[PDB]
Amino acid sequence: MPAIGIDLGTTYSCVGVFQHGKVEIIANDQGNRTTPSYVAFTDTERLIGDAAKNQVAMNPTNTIFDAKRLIGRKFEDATVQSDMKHWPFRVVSEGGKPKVQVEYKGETKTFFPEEISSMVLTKMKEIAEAYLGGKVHSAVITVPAYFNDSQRQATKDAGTITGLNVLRIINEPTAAAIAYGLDKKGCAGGEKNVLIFDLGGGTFDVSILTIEDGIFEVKSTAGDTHLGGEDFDNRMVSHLAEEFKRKHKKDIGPNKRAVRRLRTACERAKRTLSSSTQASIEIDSLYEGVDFYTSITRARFEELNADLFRGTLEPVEKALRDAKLDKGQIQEIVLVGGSTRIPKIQKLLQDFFNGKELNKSINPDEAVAYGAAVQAAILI
Ligand SMILES: Nc1ncnc2c1ncn2[C@@H]1O[C@H](COP(=O)(O)OP(=O)(O)O)[C@@H](O)[C@H]1O
Ligand SMILES: [Mg+2]
Repeated sequence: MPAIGIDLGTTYSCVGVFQHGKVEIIANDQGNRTTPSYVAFTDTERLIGDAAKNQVAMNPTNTIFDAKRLIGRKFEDATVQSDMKHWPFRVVSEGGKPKVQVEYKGETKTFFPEEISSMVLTKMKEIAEAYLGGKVHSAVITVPAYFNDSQRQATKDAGTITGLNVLRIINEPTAAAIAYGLDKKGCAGGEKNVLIFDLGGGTFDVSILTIEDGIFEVKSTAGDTHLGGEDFDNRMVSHLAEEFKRKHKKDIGPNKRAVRRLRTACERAKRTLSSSTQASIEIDSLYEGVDFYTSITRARFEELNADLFRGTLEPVEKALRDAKLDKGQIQEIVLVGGSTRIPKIQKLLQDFFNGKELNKSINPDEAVAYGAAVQAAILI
């Protein structure tokens, strides 16, 4: 039985396995190679993953996400208190630790962040067991490079609750570097600087690593923990909500379900705009029985996000400054995260790096799990 690599992500999680010399990223039971890091509770059910994310429109107060923003933190931490103001679910304090509060089968229940993340890990373990047959024993789990020991330990605790032997907790950018074999490339010293540009659903991370004799050293990190694909979706939502109001004289703003359904449609369209120059929006009965069918272009999407896309270069500059490197001293640039599929992002980054080709042959939203799966097989 092989060990698995799990990317336990802020917005999505991904599981891979290394068998017969190669990594397979494992599809879940809806056929998807990534699974939303979502857990929903009702009077009769606990849903995890696609099932949870797909019903958030109908169940916003008891659908938990963003547990990674709480894990290993204290309730009174400024980051926790700030994030709470933007979540539809309730967070409370128990012994100084944050817990999410939900209604579940006739009772108010509270869960530690590591309990929620354990539910997600159990789903990833179950996906892997459906794929492999039998029971999974061991896993490498990834975390952001900036995670402190409390955050790492709480992630380990989620693994323990799930019943996994956590072989190692490794950093996300290191996992990405491992996926590209950057620790097995070259023999002479020098010119071993890699920049990992990781733009996901909720966070943006730039990391510079130097890799000598198979030893990864994190030289610098930069980014924005509140910049990701969800923010690009929201720019579309504002734009298209204005359009619906203009065309149909109805303001969907006060209706949570309508806004959520438009947001889902926008995320779908956004993904399409990474490979096509136009995308359709088709929402039956968006508001008061009125359908919203429309079209959006890649160009318009880029305009709606022009500042956010261009702004990703600032953390790159900062990471370079902190590492005491010039952009010309980066030997490899690696794209990680689903949002790095956006053509304009790729173009801005490649232009910043003076035309240098980017590493993107591994699906960017799978690269962390891929490297975790490689490392798990190595650790046996
Ligand atoms: N083809 C695509 N084009 C643009 N954005 C995408 C595409 N595929 C996925 N995304 C976005 O990637 C984000 C999720 O990033 P991912 O790296 O998979 O998860 P996480 O950030 O949780 O690690 C979401 O905002 C999603 O909409
Ligand atoms: Mg990620």
